[PDB]
Amino acid sequence: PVDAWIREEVEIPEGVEVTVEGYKVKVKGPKGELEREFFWPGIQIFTEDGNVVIYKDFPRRKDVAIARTFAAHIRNMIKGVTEGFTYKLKV
RNA sequence: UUGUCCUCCCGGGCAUCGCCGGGCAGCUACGCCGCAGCCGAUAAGGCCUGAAAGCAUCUAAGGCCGAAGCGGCCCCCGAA
Repeated sequence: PVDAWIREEVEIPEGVEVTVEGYKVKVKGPKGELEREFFWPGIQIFTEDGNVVIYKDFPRRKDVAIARTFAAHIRNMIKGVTEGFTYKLKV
């Protein structure tokens, strides 16, 4: 164990709604709605106040990496449902 | 058609089917007819998202494509 516990928080903007039904996180916003299944043994995802919390007790290196990856993915979901993503290519 | 025998003529036996030329049915090949490129997952390899490691990163979790090779379509045997 690298720490007693790991807690990661993702802020929820006013226009964004986030729900957690088990291991599946659903993010709904003005521009659409997405759902993704974030699973990893011992990692719990829930909501507190205006934040999404990814929490685990006595995490290891891989556990910390997975938690940070999940936080990044959820933040990407929020950004996509808020403003969206644009990619550019040139011929 | 050659030698010989049945006396000669017709018609026959033997000589590798006596030897020689042609030969339908049958069997044959030297002859003739038939033999799919589509889907699914992958190896090597090419990428997307993403942290550990506030950045970067195809990889750790996750996703896409990708071989005459693997599974099926197909052919043959198949109620002990």
